[PDB]
Amino acid sequence: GAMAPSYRVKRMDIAKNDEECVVNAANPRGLPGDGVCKAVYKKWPESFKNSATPVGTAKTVMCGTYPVIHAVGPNFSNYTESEGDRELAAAYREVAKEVTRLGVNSVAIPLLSTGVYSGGKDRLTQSLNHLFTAMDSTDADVVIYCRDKEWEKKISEAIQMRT
Ligand SMILES: CNCc1cnn(-c2ccccc2)c1
Ligand SMILES: [Cl-]
Ligand SMILES: [Cl-]
Repeated sequence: GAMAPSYRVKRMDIAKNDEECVVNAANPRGLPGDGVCKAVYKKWPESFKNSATPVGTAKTVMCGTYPVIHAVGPNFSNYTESEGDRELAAAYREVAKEVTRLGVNSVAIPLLSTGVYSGGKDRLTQSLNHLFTAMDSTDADVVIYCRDKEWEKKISEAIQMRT
């Protein structure tokens, strides 16, 4: 565990993270995909051996000794708002189980289902609150990675508001 477990946010490529493991915003078939998933495939391609896993689950594959936690959020194009919300919450609970099992002191995590799986909706608050619900009982330092300048400010505000 971290001595004073924290949340932080950085605006940069999660493939350049400074944490002990990474969460991939994976597809269920273990395909290279787009966005975060394509960057993770380019940096840790060995971690896509038998990485396929259902929606709402996380599966860890080692790249050398570096753990890649493949977390499959729902594609809100295909799910109802209600069912998608349940699967998005479930994916983050499985990430917390993996982070705990691995014994890491830090984890790099993207906001699941906020990009090409968002169904064209802004899901920053929905995805972030499911992240907190899952990770708050863990003692790893959590570093959230984003792309958008306005998202960085909104994530930073949500973190600071609970300190
Ligand atoms: C990196 N993608 C996250 C993101 C940024 N912006 N939005 C967004 C904003 C308004 C309406 C729909 C979607 C999602
Ligand atoms: Cl970058
Ligand atoms: Cl996404």
